[PDB]
Amino acid sequence: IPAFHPGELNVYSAPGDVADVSRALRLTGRRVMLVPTMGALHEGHLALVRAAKRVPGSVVVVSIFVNPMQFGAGGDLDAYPRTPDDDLAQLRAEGVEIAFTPTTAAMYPDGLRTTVQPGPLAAELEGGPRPTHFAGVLTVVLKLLQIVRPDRVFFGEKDYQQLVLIRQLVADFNLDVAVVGVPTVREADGLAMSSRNRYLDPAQRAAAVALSAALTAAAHAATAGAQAALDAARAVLDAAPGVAVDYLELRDIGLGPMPLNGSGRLLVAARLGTTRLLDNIAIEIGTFA
Amino acid sequence: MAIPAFHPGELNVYSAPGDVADVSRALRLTGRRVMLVPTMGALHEGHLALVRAAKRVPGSVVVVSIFVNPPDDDLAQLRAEGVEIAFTPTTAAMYPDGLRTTVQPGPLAAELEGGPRPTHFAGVLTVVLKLLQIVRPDRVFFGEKDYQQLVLIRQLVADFNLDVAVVGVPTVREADGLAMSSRNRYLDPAQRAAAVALSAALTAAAHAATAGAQAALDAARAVLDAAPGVAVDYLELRDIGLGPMPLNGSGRLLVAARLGTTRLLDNIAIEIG
Ligand SMILES: COc1ccc2c(c1)cc(C(=O)NS(=O)(=O)c1ccc3ccccc3c1)n2CC(=O)O
Ligand SMILES: COc1ccc2c(c1)cc(C(=O)NS(=O)(=O)c1ccc3ccccc3c1)n2CC(=O)O
Ligand SMILES: COc1ccc2c(c1)cc(C(=O)NS(=O)(=O)c1ccc3ccccc3c1)n2CC(=O)O
Repeated sequence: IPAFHPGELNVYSAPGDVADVSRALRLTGRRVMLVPTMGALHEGHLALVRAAKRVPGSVVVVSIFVNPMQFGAGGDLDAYPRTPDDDLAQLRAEGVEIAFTPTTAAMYPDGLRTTVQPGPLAAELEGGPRPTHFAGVLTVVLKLLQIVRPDRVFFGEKDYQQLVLIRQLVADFNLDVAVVGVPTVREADGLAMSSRNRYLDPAQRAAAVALSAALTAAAHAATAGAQAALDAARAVLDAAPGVAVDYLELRDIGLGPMPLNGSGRLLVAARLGTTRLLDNIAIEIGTFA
Repeated sequence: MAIPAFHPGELNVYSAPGDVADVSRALRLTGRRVMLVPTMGALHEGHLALVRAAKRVPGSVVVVSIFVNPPDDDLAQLRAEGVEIAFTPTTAAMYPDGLRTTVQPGPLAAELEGGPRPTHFAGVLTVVLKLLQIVRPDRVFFGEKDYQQLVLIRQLVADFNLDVAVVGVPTVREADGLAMSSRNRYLDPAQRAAAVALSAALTAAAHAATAGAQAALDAARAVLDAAPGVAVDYLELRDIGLGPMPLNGSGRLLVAARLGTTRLLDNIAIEIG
C-alpha cells in the first residue's frame, strides 16, 4: 500500500492507492468519511469537511474530480471552474488527511460502458432538459463510494434533488454507507454558496438575493397555506430585476410520487443573465409552521 | 445491535438482507473468506460445482443465495455440501421501494441474447450488484454456460470499481456433452437427442480451429446442419471479451438455438491456428 502520513495532507491519484489506504485505516479502527467535490472549494465545502471531522476518530477523504459524464452541451465541461491550488491549500488549512484526485483515464479507462440508470425522479426538475445528467452523477458517485468505501458520505442540501437521488442509489443498491446532508452555507444576505456565484456581475449579485429572500418569505407565509407560501415566493421573484424563473416548486421531502402533507421542500431554479442559480428550503405547511 | 445467530458448520438460513449482511461482516472480521454462489434455486450439478469450487478456498464460508428475480430439498443439498449460509430473501425484501435505481449494461447487452431479450441483462446486473453489496464476498462464482452474462458481470465489477473477484467455473455437462440447464427437462426424446448437436458442433469447431477460423465455423455449422428441429439463432466467434475475434489467438464460440419451444445456449474456448 502507498505511504500514509497521519496529521498531514496525503494526495492520491490512483484509485487503487486510495482504496488500499482507506481499507488499511478502517481495519485500524478509523472511520472513513468521504466528501466528494468537483473542486473549486468554498466555505460550503469546508462546512462538509467540518461535519466529517466532527465524527470521532474519523479520517476525512475529500475527492476532487470534474466528472465529464454529467455534463451535456456544449462547453459546460470546459467552462467548469478549476482552481486546484486554492483547493489543496484549504484542505491543508482544515487538517484533512486525504485528497483523492483521480484522472479521467483512471476513472473511465473503458469509456462510458456500464452506468447507473436513476429512477423517474431524474427526469424532472433539473433533469427535465438534461436527460442523462443524473445518470452521470450517480455513476460517478457509485464509483467513488466503491473506491473509497467510506462509513459516511457528506453532501450539501443546496442541490437537494441530487441529494435525494443519491439517497435512492444508496438504498436501491444496498450500499453500506450513511448519507449525511449538511444545511446550505449562505453569504450574509442569504445567497446560497455556489461555485457559480463568481459568474454574477455586481447587479446580478445584488438581484440574486431574491432567491433566498423568496424562499424564507414562503417558509414564513406557509402558516397561511401552500398557496400563500408559493404566492409570496413568486412575488419576491417577480419584484427582482432580471431574474428569470425556470421553476418554483413545492414538493414532498423525498420529491414525489406522493402529495405534499404537512412538511415539504420548496425548490427554485432561476437564470440571471447566463448563470443558472438553484436554492431550496424546508417548508412546514399550516399548523406544522 | 446484536449479530444474528450463526452456528458454524451448520446450515444457517437468513431471509433478511440486513441479517446476512451482519453475519457476513462478523465472519470476515474473524478471518473467514466469504464466497458467494448466486442461484435461483432448483439446484443441479452445475450449482454444486460452483459450491465445490467456492468450498475449496482455504478459510472459506460459503453463502448460497436463492432468489428468483422478477425447496427444503435445495436446502437439504446445500446441507449435504457443507454450505453454512443460505440467503433466501423475498421479492419485497430485495425491492422494498420497487423498481427504481437500476444498472444499465454497456452495449454488449444489446447483442446476442440481448436480441430476444433487450432488458434481461439490466435485470441480472441489478440483482447481482445488490447481492454483492449485501453479502460483500471476496469471490463470486458463476458458471461459464451463460457466457455473455458472465462477461457483463466482469464489466459491472470493473466499471463500478467493485472489490470482488469474479470466478467463472467450467460448464458442467451431461454424459453426451449437453450443457446442464434447468430447461433440459422439457425436451422430449427427439429434441433431447438433437440437442447434443450444440455441444458436438462447438467441440468439433474447437478441434477444427488448427485449420483456422473459417474451418472452425464451417465445422460447427455442418454439425448443426446434420440435426433436425434445431433452429439456430446465432453462431458467432468473438474474442474472449465478446468483442470482434482477433486474426488469431484466443476466442469464444457461442451458439443459441430453439428446439420446439425450448431455447438452448452453449459456448466454448477456441484457440485460432
Ligand atoms: C454545506 O453548504 C454547501 C453549500 C453549497 C454547496 C455545497 C455545500 C457543496 C456544493 C457543491 O456543489 N459541491 S460540488 O461542485 O463540489 C459537488 C459535490 C459533489 C457532487 C456529487 C455529484 C455530482 C456533482 C457534485 C458536485 N455546493 C453548491 C455549489 O457549489 O453550487
Ligand atoms: C429523453 O431524451 C433523451 C435523449 C437522449 C438520451 C436519453 C433521453 C437517454 C439516453 C440514454 O440513456 N443514453 S445512454 O444509455 O447511451 C447514456 C447513459 C448514461 C449516460 C451517463 C452519462 C453520460 C451519458 C450517458 C448516456 N440518451 C442518449 C442516447 O440515446 O444517445
Ligand atoms: C458450473 O456449471 C453450470 C452449468 C449450468 C448452469 C450453472 C452452472 C448455473 C446455471 C444457472 O443458470 N444457475 S441460475 O438459474 O440459478 C442462475 C442463472 C442466472 C443468474 C443470474 C444472476 C444471478 C444468479 C443467477 C442464477 N446453469 C444453467 C441453468 O441452470 O439454466
